[PDB]
Amino acid sequence: SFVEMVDNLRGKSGQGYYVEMTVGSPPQTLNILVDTGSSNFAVGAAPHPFLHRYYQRQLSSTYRDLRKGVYVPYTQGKWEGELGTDLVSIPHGPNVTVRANIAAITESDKFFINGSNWEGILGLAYAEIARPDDSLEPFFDSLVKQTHVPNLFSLQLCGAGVLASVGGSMIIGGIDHSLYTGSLWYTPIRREWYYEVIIVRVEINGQDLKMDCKEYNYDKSIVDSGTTNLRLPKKVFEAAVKSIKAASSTEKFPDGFWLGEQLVCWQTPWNIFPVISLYLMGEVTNQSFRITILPQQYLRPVCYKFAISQSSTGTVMGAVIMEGFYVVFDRARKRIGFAVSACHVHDEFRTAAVEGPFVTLDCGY
Ligand SMILES: N#CCCCOc1ccc(-c2ccc(-c3ccccc3Cl)n2Cc2cccc(N)n2)cc1
Repeated sequence: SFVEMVDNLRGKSGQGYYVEMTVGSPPQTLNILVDTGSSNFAVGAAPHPFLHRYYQRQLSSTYRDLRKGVYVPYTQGKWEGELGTDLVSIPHGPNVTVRANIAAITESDKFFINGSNWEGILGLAYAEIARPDDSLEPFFDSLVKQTHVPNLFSLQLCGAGVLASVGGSMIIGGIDHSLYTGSLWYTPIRREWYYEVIIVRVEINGQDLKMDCKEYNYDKSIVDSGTTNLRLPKKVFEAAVKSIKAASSTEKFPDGFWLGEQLVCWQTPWNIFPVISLYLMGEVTNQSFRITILPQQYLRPVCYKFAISQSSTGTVMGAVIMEGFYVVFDRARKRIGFAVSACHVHDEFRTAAVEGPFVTLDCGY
């Protein structure tokens, strides 16, 4: 039942959302980061200072070694592991068990987060970006292939409303209508590697940034639950900040705040910060729809930090964006739906919105 999947996500603010999963036989309980921005099922499988729990293959009667290694560097650090398969369940997702690939992380540099309370990552994106390569079938592909679970999942990330605790839901195999109000709007998945989408227009408080839309998707825009911030290409970030500074000129903040480095505290003038509208390409060529997020989303609690940051790898619509909405990763129809979340945080003057269509008279990069 979808009812039993509601609120199956937890996390700490800025440290991601995780779902409880079991691996192996007997079931080994682990908390797993729900990550639409990667495609590996990778779980700590060796002691680590930040890990209080980890996957123990030798305890699993159903573990099978793939006698294949996997190495994953990424500037900041890395993770390295040994590939195998084992039985996997999501106790509060579908009532099914799946033999999925597992990267048992045996060593990692700056991968695990201190106090996040998750022990692995569930990469929900496509095989194309899986490590070591696209032959390593991602978890969700195995799930759909092995079970009758419909090729669709939906994320309701609720945020907050010690680091603040966040809740949410991952509904696998369907759409839970009680999770959103109003209309579900779909934007095409441009390509099945990341959950790549097209942003055709953005405005800060109704004011168009007036950029060639290729700038919004340079070199790509993705929907990524494994990123906390709204990340924007340099040129768009600067214009966004400039425009947000202007609209909130009353009250001045250190540029260290706009840089997302330091917090700023009251004991909050929301109305001073503008709403941000992302226009996503519609299923119909020249149509688009906007998702409008409040400062309650792009100012996350710490006291808040500016949760909009610069990117050199294109737009990242992270949790900051997703927390306003019910997001449907309709993989069967290669599209992503956005609807106002039943849980999104808003005051008595503004509210996160999903509105369309908007029509125009080439945005992919
Ligand atoms: N939310 C939030 C905030 C908490 C951040 O939590 C984390 C903790 C760790 C990682 C991570 C380290 C290395 C990889 C990786 C790199 C390449 C291939 C496969 C993988 Cl697994 N990842 C996955 C990854 C990276 C970058 C973006 C996305 N979306 N996912 C990500 C987020």
